[PDB]
Amino acid sequence: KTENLDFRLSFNKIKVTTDQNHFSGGTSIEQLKQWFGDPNKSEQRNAGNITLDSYTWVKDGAVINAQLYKNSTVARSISNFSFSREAKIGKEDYDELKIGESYKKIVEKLGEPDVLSQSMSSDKEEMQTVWSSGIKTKSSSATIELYFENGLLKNKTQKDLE
Repeated sequence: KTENLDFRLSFNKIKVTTDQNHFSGGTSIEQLKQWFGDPNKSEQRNAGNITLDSYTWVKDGAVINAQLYKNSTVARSISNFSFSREAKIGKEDYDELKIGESYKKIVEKLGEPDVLSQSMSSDKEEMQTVWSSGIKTKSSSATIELYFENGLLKNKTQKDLE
């Protein structure tokens, strides 16, 4: 049984805009508050004439952040969370991951990463993902971290798996 599971799963409801022209259609603050209640912290992040509204929620040490441009999410992250789940990912599954492989395909194969951070700009989208559970190996401490660009695998790393 995974503690804090609902907080993690609600994180999947947060959508980063895919509109590289005008950044529309990302999750709004009204939606975030429906799911998570009032944020623990918020701040306006200014750079030149671009302003993002950054909001952070904390629950049992897990931290969710969302950054919104004109009330549309452009970046999101969760930290300090792990699932309690069956060990299914082995060294062979890791070895099979190929540069250019889609995030969608990889989640079908490995299950959802424990934590991730995702952002976009008009030029590119990126995502960093960590699996800290669901790994079948000698060491209890094993992790897999995958970097994605534009929805596709760009780099893979592992600790204590092979």
